[PDB]
Amino acid sequence: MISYDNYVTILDEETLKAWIAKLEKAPVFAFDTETDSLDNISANLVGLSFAIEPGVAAYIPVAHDYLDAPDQISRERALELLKPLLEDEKALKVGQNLKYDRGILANYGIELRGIAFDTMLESYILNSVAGRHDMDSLAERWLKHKTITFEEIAGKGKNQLTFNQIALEEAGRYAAEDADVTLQLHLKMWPDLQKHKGPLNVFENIEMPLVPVLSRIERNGVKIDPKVLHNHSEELTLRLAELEKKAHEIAGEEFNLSSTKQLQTILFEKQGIKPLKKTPSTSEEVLEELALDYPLPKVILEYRGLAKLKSTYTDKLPLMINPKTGRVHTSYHQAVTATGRLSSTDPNLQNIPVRNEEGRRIRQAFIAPEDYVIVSADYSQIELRIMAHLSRDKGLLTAFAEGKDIHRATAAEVFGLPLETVTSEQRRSAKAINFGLIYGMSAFGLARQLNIPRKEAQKYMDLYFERYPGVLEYMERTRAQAKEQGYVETLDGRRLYLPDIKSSNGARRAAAERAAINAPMQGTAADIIKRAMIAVDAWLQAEQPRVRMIMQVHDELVFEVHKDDVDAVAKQIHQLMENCTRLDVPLLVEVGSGENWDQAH
Ligand SMILES: [Zn+2]
Ligand SMILES: [Zn+2]
Repeated sequence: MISYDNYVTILDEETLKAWIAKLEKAPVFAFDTETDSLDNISANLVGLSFAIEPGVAAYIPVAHDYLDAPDQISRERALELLKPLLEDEKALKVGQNLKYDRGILANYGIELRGIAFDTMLESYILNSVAGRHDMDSLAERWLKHKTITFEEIAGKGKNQLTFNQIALEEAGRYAAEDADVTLQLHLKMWPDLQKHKGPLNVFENIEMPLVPVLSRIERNGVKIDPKVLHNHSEELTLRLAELEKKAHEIAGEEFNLSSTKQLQTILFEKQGIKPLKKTPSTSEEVLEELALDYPLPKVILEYRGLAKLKSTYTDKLPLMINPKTGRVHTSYHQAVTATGRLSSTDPNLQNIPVRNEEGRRIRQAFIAPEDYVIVSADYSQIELRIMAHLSRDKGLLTAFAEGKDIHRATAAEVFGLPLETVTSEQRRSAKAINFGLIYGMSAFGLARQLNIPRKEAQKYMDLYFERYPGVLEYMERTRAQAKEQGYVETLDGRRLYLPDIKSSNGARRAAAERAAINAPMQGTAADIIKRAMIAVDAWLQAEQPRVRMIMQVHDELVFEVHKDDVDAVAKQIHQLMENCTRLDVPLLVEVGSGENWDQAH
């Protein structure tokens, strides 16, 4: 175990002050906030734990209120004594997911500064795909030490105790060990992080500074109109009933909208070709092929889609409105993607259909408060611009340089015809190629997306590579370093480790290769987006203008800008994003505004 002998439980000021004194002279120290909820904005601080060095940690319980809880330093007293240390930018702190702790202290008017090391981000930058980056996994992985699990002290299910109900000493064991272990983890990882300037730069200048900005974005939240969302729900229910009647009307009898069961016995039994359509999917969708002529597969397609959308955003979103703010606070994950892109949950902003009407109606529900407007700043096809840069292709670079539509320019070159005359089919073909390249898509895969025969796709690809040599070179040079060094990195040095690069297995290695070509571009976009956030947030914090960065989805940053400041701010956001980030990639930021996210979008 870990007993009560390990860490002191600070129950008096004198001892707290003694610790604060020791904390002031420690080179770095790890600390944790303990609370009664995961919901940052409404969580209450139950106590704090600090680690001055390995083995020396303490828990200061401030709000444990179970039956007969012993006297504790009051939260306010503890916080006013601790405040100076926490706010001192010179006092360097280490923590596991400091984003969370920074937010909790903010609930008390304390501005956590000195957010120097986050063991979570250390782990993530060391090797994003090494496994899970939570304390329990880290402690075991790096220290062969199994930390006291939260469940161990709190329990499970509905009857799980909140921290304030847990006995002082038990709470002590958990909090102090966590603080202790975080410090040890940092001590093991920090040295490693310096063995390579790449990862080091990323962690230092990209990940770490992003911590307080993510906290700020999450705590600000986004205004969602529940009324609009409910109307949408109602309408969707009517559309589902209607589409369902239309389904039955096209065939005979009633049936679920489930393939490999009901649809095949109808569709192919009424003429068509036997294979169904898996919902794999983004390569062979038999249902939408038939849709250009066959009516039934067309309605089943739209029905399921609307069904998915309704339950996920229409029915859920209103439930996510925080009673304390009356806003939705999405949870961004800084250490989850293999590439380094921020992901999002509750809600997963990225799964809201972009090119679809219903998705648009969802975005319409993301509204600007009175006298404010939504401002969307998007990096126009940044990944394609990155690829142009990475491949040093003058063709692509020039296309972007002279503001031409690369998909049309690509088509103009691949199919050899004037830019003004490239047709939508050709532009769409060049587009399938362009984006196919980012994901390292095989010629056969491109054919499946373009509905053209194999080798016809290959014909297009050979013609591309001939007209755009740099891209092939890039692809080859990337697959090359991938095998030689087992990893690929972004312009900022962010690394993605490809263990199955020499897999000796087929598809597993193939995957590693697609990842090899893709990650540098996707990862670089991530890096850029993160630097834009830091840059923008810095201006926000310094100049204090009437604007809130409320979202980050894909390559766009979304704000709430005061209507009277829109222009000045629009200019400023724009310059910050396409000028105060990397200066090597030809970047373009499309800024838009409107009454809601869909409008600015
Ligand atoms: Zn993008
Ligand atoms: Zn510009």
